[PDB]
Amino acid sequence: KPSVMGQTANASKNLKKTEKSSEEEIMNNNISSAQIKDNNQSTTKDNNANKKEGSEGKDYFTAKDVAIILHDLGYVATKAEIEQMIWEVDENLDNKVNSYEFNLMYRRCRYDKTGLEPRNLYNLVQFLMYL
Repeated sequence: KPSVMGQTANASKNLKKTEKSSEEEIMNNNISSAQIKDNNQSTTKDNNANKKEGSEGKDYFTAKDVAIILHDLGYVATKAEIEQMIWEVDENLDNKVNSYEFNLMYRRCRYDKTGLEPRNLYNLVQFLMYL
């Protein structure tokens, strides 16, 4: 169920955000929230993220690796759109994806109030942790 799952999470979010709107229809901040967000045994996520994405292993992650992972997943690698998947969460330096940036994104998207932040890149992290 490789593509249909990225479609599930998508459609669930599409309904979730409609209900989030319904809620209002009826009736150092970054780090201070990061530290408290989920601190589960993320050695699974770290070892898995390096095992599936981190090839060279120097705190650096590009679009070529995500493109080849997408193609290996039997997915139709859109030639240039994967750049947006790399970019949507890049906040310090455009074309800089650090392991610390994985921590920040993973964590802000894992434990938060609403979500909606990208809803579209860490779905792949959810997939790799899923299988």
